[PDB]
Amino acid sequence: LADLFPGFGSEWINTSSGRIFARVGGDGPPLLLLHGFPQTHVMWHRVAPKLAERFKVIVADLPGYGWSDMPESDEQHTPYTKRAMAKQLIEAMEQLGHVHFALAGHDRGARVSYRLALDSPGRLSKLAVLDILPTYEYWQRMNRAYALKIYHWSFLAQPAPLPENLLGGDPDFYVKAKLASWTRAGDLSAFDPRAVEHYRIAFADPMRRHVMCEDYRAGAYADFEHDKIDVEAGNKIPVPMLALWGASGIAQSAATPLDVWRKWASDVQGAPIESGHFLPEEAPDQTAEALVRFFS
Amino acid sequence: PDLADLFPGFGSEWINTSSGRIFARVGGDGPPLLLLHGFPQTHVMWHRVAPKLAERFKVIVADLPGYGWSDMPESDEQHTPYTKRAMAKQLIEAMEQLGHVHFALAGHDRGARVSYRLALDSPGRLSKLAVLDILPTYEYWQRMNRAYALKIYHWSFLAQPAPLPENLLGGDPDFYVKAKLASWTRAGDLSAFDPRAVEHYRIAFADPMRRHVMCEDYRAGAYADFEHDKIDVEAGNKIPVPMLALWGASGIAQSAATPLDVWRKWASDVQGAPIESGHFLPEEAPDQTAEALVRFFS
Repeated sequence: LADLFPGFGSEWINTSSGRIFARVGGDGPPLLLLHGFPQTHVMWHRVAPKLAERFKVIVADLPGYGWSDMPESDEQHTPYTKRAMAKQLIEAMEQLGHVHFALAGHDRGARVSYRLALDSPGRLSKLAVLDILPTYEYWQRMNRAYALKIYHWSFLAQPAPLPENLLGGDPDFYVKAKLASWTRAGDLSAFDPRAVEHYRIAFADPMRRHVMCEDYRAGAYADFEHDKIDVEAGNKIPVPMLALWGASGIAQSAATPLDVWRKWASDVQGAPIESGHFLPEEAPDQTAEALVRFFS
Repeated sequence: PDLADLFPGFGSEWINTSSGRIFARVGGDGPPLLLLHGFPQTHVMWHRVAPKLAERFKVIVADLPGYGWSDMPESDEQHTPYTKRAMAKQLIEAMEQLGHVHFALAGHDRGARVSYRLALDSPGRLSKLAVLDILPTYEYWQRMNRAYALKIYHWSFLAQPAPLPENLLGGDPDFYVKAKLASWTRAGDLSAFDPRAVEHYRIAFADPMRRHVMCEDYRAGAYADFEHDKIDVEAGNKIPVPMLALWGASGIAQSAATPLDVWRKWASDVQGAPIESGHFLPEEAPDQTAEALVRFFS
């Protein structure tokens, strides 16, 4: 596996729920970057170098993802709920002396991110989410058209071991199908081939695949309920946040993203990017420029 | 293929139609009654209620087009041969080959979708209609919410463009077909099925060409079947044939809405009763299903 963060350090951060692997680089205000499915921290390898010019960039693998430890799940998928992942990452940042930091997330990491901002808003200076609406919003707009588009939200949430057994016949196919299908081009040309190998090797592990399904199971139940409580209470994110989405990504399909995020955040700024779902890889310059301008 | 004859005394017929052969087990005498199976099953799912029905009717237990031992017509981009409108036309053709232009019809799961679509497109072909543990395809997609998407996830999963579901089903087809059978029962396991019948479902599911047909069925159910259904809704077209709507107490139809009140918006003459069962009524509750079918059809 190639080193896609030249000049970055490598930290194994002990937490109560297991170690968090993270690439660390740059100097200045701390900036935590969180990846999503079916990816690892290396999806940031094209925009984290630019972020390292201005920030202490911490490129972390999600709990259970990449090289981070995999906490054993339970019937409620607790460790892979976004609320528990946020607590673990807060604990991880405390190990480095970061009790107040900027945070940008993509896909699952973005769901950890906005959940972090709702649960522990005092930990974030600024927040950025990439090509997501809140989990509640995806489920509340799960009509026929949307159910066909993000079928994997219902499929991967099926009880174990149904998705795990089906994924176990050809994991390379599914991980590359998911990467290709969500891009603007519809193939794998946007990604670095070395980055694809990072995602393919991580997806080759049956334990890692179970974790991702547990992530999606928590996304269909516990994550939805924690969100549902916040909507119906009217709890908004007070942290100033940036909402980035691809013009042909996932978030723009179900709704107009900025109007949705204005219901969830008292101070949200939104901008589209001509790209599919993988903004930091399909459009690295535009995403990096947007994150540098926001967090500065 | 060493399977089991679950229809003793029933003859076997390969009915030639324009789009390919329809396999059927034929038994009994009297008025013609066509029985249509669903997913992920074959005609043998009727093996516990077909004999009791054969006491009164010429029972025809047919594999759906592309299912079981019926031929698999070449599909197209629109999945035409596996839309319920084309399947009903092919079965109408098949029944004509036996001299049956007016017949009773009982369908379960996918076969029930062929059945009510048949009743909507050619009601003159049906004397009476029985649908088992389904609501119209349009109603499922209309009531699509978080709870339903997790419940009938395979409606979205199998409808994905090829070869995504085909390749995933190939990862463990034996587990999948058995998981579908077990998860939709009341018991939650395979104890409601005859093991010889499970062998029928597993062998058909072991063939990748058959699994591709099933995905074509579900692609049709997510697109053309929905569009065909939607037009009847917007035009207010109702099923005029006297129909019976049976559903399991723990089946798929009770999740979204109460099946009798839904089917009353699709049909002018409909009665219904819940059967203490999961989705597979004729195997989980054979005595209860056959009696209700016998009473309604006679």
